[PDB]
Amino acid sequence: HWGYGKHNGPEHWHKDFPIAKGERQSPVDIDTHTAKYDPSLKPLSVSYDQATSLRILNNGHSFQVTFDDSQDKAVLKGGPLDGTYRLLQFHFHWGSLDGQGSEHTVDKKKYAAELHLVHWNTKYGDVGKAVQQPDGLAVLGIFLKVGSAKPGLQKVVDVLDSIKTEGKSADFTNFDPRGLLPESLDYWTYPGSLTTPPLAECVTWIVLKEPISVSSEQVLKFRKLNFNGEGEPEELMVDNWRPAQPLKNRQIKASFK
Ligand SMILES: C[C@]12CC[C@H]3[C@@H](CC=C4C[C@@H](OS(N)(=O)=O)CC[C@@]43C)[C@@H]1CC[C@@H]2C=O
Ligand SMILES: [Zn+2]
Repeated sequence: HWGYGKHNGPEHWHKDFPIAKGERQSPVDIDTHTAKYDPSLKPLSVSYDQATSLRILNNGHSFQVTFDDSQDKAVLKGGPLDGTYRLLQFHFHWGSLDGQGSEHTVDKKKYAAELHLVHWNTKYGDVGKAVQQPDGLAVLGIFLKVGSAKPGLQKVVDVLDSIKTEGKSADFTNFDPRGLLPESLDYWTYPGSLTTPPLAECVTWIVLKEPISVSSEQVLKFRKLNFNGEGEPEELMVDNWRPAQPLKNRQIKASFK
């Protein structure tokens, strides 16, 4: 029922999910001059060498690549985190044009798109339990700008024609998400939420300062996806981003000076 349109979009979500107006909602604008350098923050540990991708899916709000999270094969640790977070899936948010698409903004700057790698805390045993906990999830956010192609993204772009409409899925084995990472793991971090329903306040956000560059041809392929099911009027899958929410009583911390 919820979506990104005039009648069902982010301004409507609070009616089915009242936590939409809560104290720790995401995304937010990252004010770079107000974010505090925290020399206590550790380097982020990204261990994706044994990642096992399974499927790529159009879920009617994005597309996601899903991983085997039944063992510690692809894990996020350190940075602001206590303990071990398993990679469940990655997905993107993007715009109708290059000047919008990111969920987080930097000094009010919007990027063409934003990549989210979703991880859950192994101390809670499964992701359904983890979303009920204030430290249940860690989402690694990476900005996309349009320029040079990202070679590591091309395998994803080339299969999108096979999952054009909602619920369509395909085999997507042996995909290496290390090919989506920028050089630097310098980050901002703050306590927040899922950015779609159910908007659960379970997320430690880790947003990388360095964007990756993707080509216009790569992002054009995102914009050919459809929100609609096969045979329905349909409706290009574009502008699937929630706008920045009030920071309220929260501090954004920087890992870097
Ligand atoms: C599957 C669930 C509902 C959907 C939840 C998932 C946890 C995290 C994300 C990531 C989020 O996007 S974002 N932008 O916040 O990272 C989109 C929603 C989604 C897929 C839940 C785990 C349990 C729950 C129902 O069984
Ligand atoms: Zn997301």
